[PDB]
Amino acid sequence: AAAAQVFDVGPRYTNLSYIGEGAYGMVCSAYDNLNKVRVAIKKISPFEHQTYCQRTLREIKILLRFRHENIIGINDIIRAPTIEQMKDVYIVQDLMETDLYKLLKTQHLSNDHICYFLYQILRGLKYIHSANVLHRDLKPSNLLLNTTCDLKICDFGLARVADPDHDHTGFLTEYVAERWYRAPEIMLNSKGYTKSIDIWSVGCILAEMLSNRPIFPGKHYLDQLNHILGILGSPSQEDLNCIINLKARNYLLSLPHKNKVPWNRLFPNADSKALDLLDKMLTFNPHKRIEVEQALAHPYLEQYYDPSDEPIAEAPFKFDMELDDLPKEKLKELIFEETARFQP
Ligand SMILES: Nc1ncnc2c1ncn2[C@@H]1O[C@H](COP(=O)(O)OP(=O)(O)NP(=O)(O)O)[C@@H](O)[C@H]1O
Repeated sequence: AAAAQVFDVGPRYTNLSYIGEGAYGMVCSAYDNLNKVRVAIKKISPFEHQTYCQRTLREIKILLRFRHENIIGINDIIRAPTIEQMKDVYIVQDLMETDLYKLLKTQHLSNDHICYFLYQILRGLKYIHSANVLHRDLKPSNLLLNTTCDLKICDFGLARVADPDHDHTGFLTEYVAERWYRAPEIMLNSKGYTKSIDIWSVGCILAEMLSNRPIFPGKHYLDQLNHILGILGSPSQEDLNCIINLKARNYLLSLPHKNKVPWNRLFPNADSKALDLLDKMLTFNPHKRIEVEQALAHPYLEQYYDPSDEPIAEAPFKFDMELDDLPKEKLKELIFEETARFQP
């Protein structure tokens, strides 16, 4: 077994090079001795933990169903031929040279790159939302790029089927997705079961592409709201009237008045069309927040916008995957069945 621990991707995939740690394993580039191209392989070792099996199954089911230029595909899956022998799963993907997080740490983006990246993020997100799926973890590290600036959305581990009828919850309800890209309603009254939570995350990414730093870098759950409201200012009476939960409403009413900080103050060299779209994506009230199809049609993106070339999903997910309380053993059996089509 080739080692890097065991990275047992058989004879086909050779010349392994450690390109990071992952969720439930490590990631390597490798030479595909068949297709004579380098590839990424993610070793996943999740069968110990019911949570790890849930995220692994959800991610495999979604990425096998999706087919889109701006969403990472699965080219291959390597696992043992029997459930008993299966400890690790290896997911083979196109090799991408970098990610937007690594890029923002090191590179000034031109207005043309910001425009093109945002276009490709929304084009992929249109397809995801069209499939009745919410990503729920959009952040720079989950946007891969290659040397010609092609962008692919990855990491569907926290993705869910949209369920707006069941989105409402209490104040300060605990959440999983990265704090800095969390929509204000998450801290207030939302489980994050609506498409508007992804649009908030995209708006945070846009702001981060304009400055190379996170726009709302909260140090904890409730500091996150301090940050958002320091820029958007105090929510309007109308926007408060949409929050019926007394704990969330009275919290907001307890805060001192703050006027909006205008985007042109924060980003004085930004394209004014970019700031108009940013404003529409970072709307406090999720009911007023721009939707993915309206974002694509915004004047900022007019050099790229072509809805005939922005495909939607053939086969939407109609109901959620009832993985909530399956024994890890049933989830290992579902992962086994979902990966069967790659077996010789
Ligand atoms: N197809 C790919 N090509 C190249 N690098 C990749 C690829 N997929 C993931 N990576 C790298 O592996 C890590 C990201 O893994 P990803 O598939 O986004 O899931 P994750 O569980 O979010 N991983 P991470 O948070 O980075 O530890 C980062 O080091 C990426 O830059």
